[PDB]
Amino acid sequence: LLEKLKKLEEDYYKLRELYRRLEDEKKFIESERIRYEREVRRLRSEVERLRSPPLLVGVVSDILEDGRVVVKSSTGPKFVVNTSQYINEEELKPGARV
Amino acid sequence: LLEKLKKLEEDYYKLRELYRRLEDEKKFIESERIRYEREVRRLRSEVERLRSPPLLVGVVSDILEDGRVVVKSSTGPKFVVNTSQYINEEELKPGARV
Repeated sequence: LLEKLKKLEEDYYKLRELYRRLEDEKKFIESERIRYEREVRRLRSEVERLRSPPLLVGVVSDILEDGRVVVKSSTGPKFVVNTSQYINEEELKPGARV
Repeated sequence: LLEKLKKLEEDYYKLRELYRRLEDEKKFIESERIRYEREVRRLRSEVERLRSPPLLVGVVSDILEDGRVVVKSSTGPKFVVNTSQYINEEELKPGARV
């Protein structure tokens, strides 16, 4: 009928507007993704500066559960340095090269 | 009447759909956004802690009544160092590794 066609016209109209705002929102989201993509390549490069030399072999002295590792360096001195998600401390042991 | 409402109902019904198609294409870009957000946070946090100065290990060989503590360094030589307030020199005695 006449009533039924008025129910659907308004329904599409409201849904139309909803998606319309959302299409701009997600265009803007894209701009945000370029900003974060760049940050990932930068922050990874800092990691790759670590993977580059100057590098120094130290051999693990003991492992602490406070979230630190005592490493006896081959230079001489032992030092306490924090853990990372670029290692496992399971794999670390007294006498583990690192 | 029925025909009049129908023409308008078609144009909106068409525009509805068109926005919903672009919304799908962009939905992957947003998924990438959220993904890269995590990769941004993770990388920066771990590189910061590792970049932070490494902390040398010492062993208290002696202690002064002047409120300084004489710490034999893991390099080899001995130094006279100042106590904090995190750690007080009555939380320490000779042989406490610090």
